[PDB]
Amino acid sequence: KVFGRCELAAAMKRHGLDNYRGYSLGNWVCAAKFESNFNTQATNRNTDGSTDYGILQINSRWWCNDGRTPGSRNLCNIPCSALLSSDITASVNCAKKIVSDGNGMNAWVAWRNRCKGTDVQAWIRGCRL
Repeated sequence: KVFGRCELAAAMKRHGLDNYRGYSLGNWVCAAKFESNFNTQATNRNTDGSTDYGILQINSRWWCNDGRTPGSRNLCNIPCSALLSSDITASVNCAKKIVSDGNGMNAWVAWRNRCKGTDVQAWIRGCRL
């Protein structure tokens, strides 16, 4: 599923991401935009042989099981395919875990490089939230 911007903002806000670990909703929308282009089905291979999955490009190195990342963990206790669903519940639950485990949203390289230090609440401007 490719979300609209406000459509994703509203879903993220319902699952409790607005201000989660102090990151305003616009941060999460911005991250999704640049990580996945709002596409739940996005996948991208990494140099170490892991893959990033879903709307927030969650890594098989640590967070989910994809069956081809030998030696990896599955800290969200899910198949990586669960992160590609039209229902973002699993991605959101796993992202909460990720953002809590030390480096905050710097875990998302596109957020660091394209959202951090920008006017991120522009990403929710116009939305009826």
